Amino acid sequence: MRILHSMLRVADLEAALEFYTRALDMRLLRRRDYPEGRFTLAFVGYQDERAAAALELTHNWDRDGYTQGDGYGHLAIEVEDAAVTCARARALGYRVTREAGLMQHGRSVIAFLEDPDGYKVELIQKGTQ
Amino acid sequence: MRILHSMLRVADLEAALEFYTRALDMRLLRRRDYPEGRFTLAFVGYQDERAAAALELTHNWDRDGYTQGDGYGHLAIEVEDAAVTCARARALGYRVTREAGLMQHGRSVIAFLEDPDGYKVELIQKG
Ligand code: NI
Ligand SMILES: [Zn+2]
Ligand SMILES: [Zn+2]
Repeated sequence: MRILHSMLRVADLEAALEFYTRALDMRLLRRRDYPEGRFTLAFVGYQDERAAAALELTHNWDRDGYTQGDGYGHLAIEVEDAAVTCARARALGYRVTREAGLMQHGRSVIAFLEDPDGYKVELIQKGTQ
Repeated sequence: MRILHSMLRVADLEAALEFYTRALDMRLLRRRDYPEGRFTLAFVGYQDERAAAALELTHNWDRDGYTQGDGYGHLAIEVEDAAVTCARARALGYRVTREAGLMQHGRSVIAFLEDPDGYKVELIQKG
């Protein structure tokens, strides 16, 4: 058994893909656009879907946005240097909600970004987790 | 770089753990109280955290529930036999929903399990 993917709904799929690929260096693993169902799916990640869990982004062509609640948390990504990843996001015009630094009560170097839809991305510096 | 985990907030950690460990056969990899923040984290998965992405569960001690929006989709898991997993989940009293005709799943009918907090788990049969 294995975890295959986490799925999120996005208002603008191209804006979403630009964040994941440009700010986070993920690659587009697979994209499928169904005119019969009026939706598109896009799987983004770092390794092939056969090898690791991916992020699935869904866009319903006739929806203009979604309502976020407080149940869903975040997607966490392991990074070489959290300050460097933050500075890249900032330079690209994306939201850094918590700059790289030690976790409130711990020794892990963490940062938080928000993607264009407002979903939280937790960055955890390698070795510190 | 790699994906480390997806995090969901849970109203009752013990109920959530009962679902992920018994209905889904996940292993409790790590769990820790953070008394200063008044929360407990639990990490459930199938492989070691250093090797694969896990599911992080947050239980806030002063909360009884969460307001779910319509943005979050589901977590998908690969299973040996979906029919066996569904039957096992139903025996345990969890809701199973099945969807036919999903364009991205070809001829397959896809089962979704509902966890105690109402989060959906998509079952994808291996092969
Ligand atoms: Ni986390
Ligand atoms: Zn899925
Ligand atoms: Zn699906």
